[PDB]
Amino acid sequence: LSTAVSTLLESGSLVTVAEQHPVTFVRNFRGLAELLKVSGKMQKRDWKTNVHVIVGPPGCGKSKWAANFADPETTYWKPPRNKWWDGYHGEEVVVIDDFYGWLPWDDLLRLCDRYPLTVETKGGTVPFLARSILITSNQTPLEWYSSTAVPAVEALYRRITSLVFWKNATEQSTEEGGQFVTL
Amino acid sequence: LSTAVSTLLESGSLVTVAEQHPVTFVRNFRGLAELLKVSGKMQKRDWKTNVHVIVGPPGCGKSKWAANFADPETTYWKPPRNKWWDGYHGEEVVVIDDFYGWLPWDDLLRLCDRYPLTVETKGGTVPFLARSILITSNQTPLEWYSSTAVPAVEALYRRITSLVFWKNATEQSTEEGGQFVTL
Amino acid sequence: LSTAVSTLLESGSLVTVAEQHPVTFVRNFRGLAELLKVSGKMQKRDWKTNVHVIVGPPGCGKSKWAANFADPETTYWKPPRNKWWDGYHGEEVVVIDDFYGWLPWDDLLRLCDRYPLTVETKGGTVPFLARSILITSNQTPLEWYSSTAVPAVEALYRRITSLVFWKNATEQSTEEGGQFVTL
Amino acid sequence: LSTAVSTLLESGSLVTVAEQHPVTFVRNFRGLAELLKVSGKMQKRDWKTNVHVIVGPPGCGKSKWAANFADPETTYWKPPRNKWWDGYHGEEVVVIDDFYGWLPWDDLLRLCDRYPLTVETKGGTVPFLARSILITSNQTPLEWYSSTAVPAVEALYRRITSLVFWKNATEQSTEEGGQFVTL
Amino acid sequence: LSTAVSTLLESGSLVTVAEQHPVTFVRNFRGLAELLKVSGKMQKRDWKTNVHVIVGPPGCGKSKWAANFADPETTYWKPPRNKWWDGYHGEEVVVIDDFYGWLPWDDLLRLCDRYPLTVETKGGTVPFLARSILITSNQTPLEWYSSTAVPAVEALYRRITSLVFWKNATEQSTEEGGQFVTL
Amino acid sequence: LSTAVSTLLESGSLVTVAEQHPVTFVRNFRGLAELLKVSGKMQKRDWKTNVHVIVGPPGCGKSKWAANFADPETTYWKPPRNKWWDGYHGEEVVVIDDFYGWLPWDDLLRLCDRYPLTVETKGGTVPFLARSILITSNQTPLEWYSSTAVPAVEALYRRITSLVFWKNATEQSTEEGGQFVTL
DNA sequence: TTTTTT
Ligand SMILES: Nc1ncnc2c1ncn2[C@@H]1O[C@H](COP(=O)(O)OP(=O)(O)O)[C@@H](O)[C@H]1O
Ligand SMILES: Nc1ncnc2c1ncn2[C@@H]1O[C@H](COP(=O)(O)OP(=O)(O)O)[C@@H](O)[C@H]1O
Ligand SMILES: Nc1ncnc2c1ncn2[C@@H]1O[C@H](COP(=O)(O)OP(=O)(O)O)[C@@H](O)[C@H]1O
Ligand SMILES: Nc1ncnc2c1ncn2[C@@H]1O[C@H](COP(=O)(O)OP(=O)(O)O)[C@@H](O)[C@H]1O
Ligand SMILES: [Mg+2]
Ligand SMILES: [Mg+2]
Ligand SMILES: [Mg+2]
Ligand SMILES: [Mg+2]
Repeated sequence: LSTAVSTLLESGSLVTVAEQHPVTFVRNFRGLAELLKVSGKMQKRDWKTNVHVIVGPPGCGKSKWAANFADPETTYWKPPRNKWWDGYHGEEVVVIDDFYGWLPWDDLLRLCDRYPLTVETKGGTVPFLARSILITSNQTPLEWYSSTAVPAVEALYRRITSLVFWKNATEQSTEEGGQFVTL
Repeated sequence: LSTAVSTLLESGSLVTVAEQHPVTFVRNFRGLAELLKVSGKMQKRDWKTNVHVIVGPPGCGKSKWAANFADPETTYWKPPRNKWWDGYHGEEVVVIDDFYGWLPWDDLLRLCDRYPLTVETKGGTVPFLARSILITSNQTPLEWYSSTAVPAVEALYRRITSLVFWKNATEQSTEEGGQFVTL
Repeated sequence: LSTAVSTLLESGSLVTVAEQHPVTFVRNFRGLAELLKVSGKMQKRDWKTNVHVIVGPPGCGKSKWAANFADPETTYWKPPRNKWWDGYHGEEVVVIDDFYGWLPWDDLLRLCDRYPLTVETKGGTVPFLARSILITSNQTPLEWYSSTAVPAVEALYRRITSLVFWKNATEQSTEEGGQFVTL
Repeated sequence: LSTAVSTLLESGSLVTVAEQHPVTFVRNFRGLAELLKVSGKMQKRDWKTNVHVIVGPPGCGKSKWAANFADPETTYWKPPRNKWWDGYHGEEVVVIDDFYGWLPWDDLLRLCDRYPLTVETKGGTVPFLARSILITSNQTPLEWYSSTAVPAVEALYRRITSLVFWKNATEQSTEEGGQFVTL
Repeated sequence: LSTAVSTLLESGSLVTVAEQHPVTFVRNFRGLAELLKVSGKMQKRDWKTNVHVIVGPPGCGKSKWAANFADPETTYWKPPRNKWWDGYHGEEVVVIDDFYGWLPWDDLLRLCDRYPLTVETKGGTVPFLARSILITSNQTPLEWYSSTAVPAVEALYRRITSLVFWKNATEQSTEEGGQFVTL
Repeated sequence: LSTAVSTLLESGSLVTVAEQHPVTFVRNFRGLAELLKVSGKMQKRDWKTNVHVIVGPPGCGKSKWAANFADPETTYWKPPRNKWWDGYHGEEVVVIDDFYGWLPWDDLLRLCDRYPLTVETKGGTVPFLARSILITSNQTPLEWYSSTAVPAVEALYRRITSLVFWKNATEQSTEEGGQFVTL
């Protein structure tokens, strides 16, 4: 356990302690996470996270493309209508699926901002090291959060990387331009 | 417990650990489960979950067909009226009984899909992997939800794999999908 | 403990362990309940919970008969009006007392079915295993729930086993479902 | 520990253990609680709880009589306008202070009844074991509740054991039977 | 921790246990809370609370004399317009600031009585043991509540131990208390 | 160990405890947190909070000026149009944006006073320690309320420190404050 | 954490 802290407080936690020291992590699993969170070494983030937004009527393979995006080993699916990010003890595809506006708008913005973040799970907090958020929906992206219920709708628009609509029941087409309020 | 951790590392199932070495699994059960979560060898889902829907007036014998279907030992009779799936911890009949829509719409769509999902318990989250869901009702699925308060109701009918009915005081005659609505 | 776990895995009931060696159940009590949940030997229900309904104006001795139906060591008196089956860790008799309709309709339909059920306790889940639900009321089962606001009022009546009624200020006489809407 | 388990399982609730071997109750406290709840010997109430109402205009030394009815070690003064019984853990005499009608009717009946009951606390449940409910009030029991919203007001008066009143005299005089409805 | 228990059962305050024993409170911090809560001996109010109503038009240092009452540290400041006494943790001075009547009339009649009470906090209840309730206001105690809405009605104007007005922009003159209804 | 408490009682911060002695912070972390939360008095406030009102015609670069008052990383941007200061931890710029009269009058008068206050989130309370409140509005502070509904009625302007205005497309001019009702 | 709380 003396060596356990030494390995823990280098980088890349807790995945590498659990890989390297399996026995000592069966015990103290709450405490290693608390020590790491207390110190300023939770592997923070400085990269603008990519946001891909998909729109199309159901049955048009919205989520199929999200599944076929990166390796399934390194993919997380946000369970909807639930503000708990349990299961994020790996990382870095995050596919919030089948959206209808069920997240607090400010937090949704915070996930799409550039600053570091720490989401909360059942039994502590976990750093949010995302690189591509595939926000998959079925409706127009504007309607998710009403303009009266939001201080500024354009703030959400600013951090979108790319957007995809659906064509006349044949093709997935990429939306390019200012058909709606652009960024 | 080093043997127990190694025999968890490759098998990746707490059920096996509890079968082999109960004593260690009794003393440190949060630790083993969290180690399994962090090491990434969890059990995601990549298969379509069949949704057999039974409809009939009460007393006709809907639920006895669910209670005899797969095995008395591998069916999880879902606790009703609430979003808690406690005690589930693996496997693969999930029988939501006596349903009339008392589950959130988006979550009911998400239970009946091919892509992964973590489901919520009193203490944390247990991954969802169901090879077949049996839904028992008194109304037809056309009126489980408000057809106006739901954006696109075709996205539920598209997931049901078989809609079994009750005919005029004779038997449970399986209906054929795609006739009255999609299936 | 090494023997206590052995008893637990094959008795299938934490009550047994709690009575044999309490001292090794005072410690490691979460562990045993989680081994029992994982191993699958947690006890389900597959029998029919025969439901007795008692009616009569107040003070006529409804509750006394309910306390004289089984040993007080086993009768679990349901807490009123608040849908929390706390204090239940089993055994046969359940006396929901002084009933007037303070339970959701589907829960009253589903307690009395023959198939497994899990009830909520205050921060957990308890499996339901009763063999007799003595409902005690001042009103006939008609006046528990309004007919219009109920999918089918005949569903509850099918599950009532016996109906004892107080008449003519002498003594309560068992009914046979003739005058009442029969079962 | 087996001494603590002796004093617990043989007879009583956690209070007796707390009074006998505190150093064995600062440790193992959650597990003694679960052993008690699973053993089944958690003290029910099988007796009749006397109900002494006190009526008098504000300032007549109403509550002085209640605080002098029994030793302050065994008086639980219920907080007002709540359904919560927090902190109770068994306190023989229960003085509902200045009670103008802020408790549900059937719940007030069940407190004054003579058969088991488990009252609710913030995040748990506690078995009711009172023996003398002193209902200090301002009006006669005929003004606590209205006959419109009540099945039958006699159903409460049947349980008021004694009834002290204040009239135009410095003494408090008991009520011999009922000039109003009989108790 | 033998000394810690004997010190806790006498002083009845966890803060004292921590200060007189840091090391053995870092471990067994939950157990000491449960031992205190179950054993009894919790410090309950058995004295009279000394109400000091401070009244005058705004800007005259109503709050200045409120915080002047020693100490600046041991003075709970009641949250405005609210029900929950959150975080109170045991003080001796309670300064309800800038009152209008927001606390229910009966709750204010009960805060100033001479008997134990249990206030509500968001997640539990905390015993209320206060020796002076500085009710800063802007009106006299006559017009805090409507003349007819109060049913008692002379039960607040009994317990007002002190009173201070503010005269014509000169100084805070202690009201003699005789002109109004007596205190 | 023992020296952890020695280094905690002379720091007042857990961060240094983790830095110098992490090995005994991986264990016992819950108890150091409770010890700090129970031995150190909650942080009150005694400092007049500056209230810089920003007013102008809509869209005049008000929000950028608001963020430019101090560091955005320690700036709140209170969720508008409700009464839940979702913690935010104490963050000592407070920018209430687009205020147009929706907080209660006395609550706003209290938020800008020299004496402690505790705003409430959902499921708890957070101490309110703000060195600056930035009320960004649309129209004059006298139109936020009418003098009929507000029986103070000029008590807010004492609390306003300064005023920032936008003249006819020149700049965000800082108000004299000497023409209108004084500051 | 869930419960409570909203
Ligand atoms: N192995 C497979 N075989 C056949 N079809 C597949 C397979 N995997 C994915 N699909 C198709 O992917 C589509 C996913 O679309 P959909 O279920 O509408 O997404 P969502 O429900 O998230 O909007 C389905 O129409 C399904 O037919
Ligand atoms: N002991 C028995 N004897 C005869 N029939 C029975 C018995 N137990 C159950 N049944 C039948 O089994 C069927 C299924 O029971 P149940 O699942 O409670 O009804 P439902 O199908 O309406 O949910 C009912 O139609 C009932 O008549
Ligand atoms: N041990 C006993 N000895 C004598 N009489 C008893 C005993 N237990 C109960 N009783 C009688 O039984 C009756 C039960 O009353 P109660 O439970 O209020 O009826 P209900 O709950 O049906 O209205 C009481 O009136 C009481 O006189
Ligand atoms: N410990 C005590 N010492 C002195 N007097 C007391 C004590 N306890 C109660 N009293 C007296 O009892 C009376 C109780 O009055 P109060 O509680 O206001 O009315 P009620 O009891 O009708 O609510 C007071 O006038 C007080 O003088
Ligand atoms: Mg979808
Ligand atoms: Mg059924
Ligand atoms: Mg009864
Ligand atoms: Mg009183």
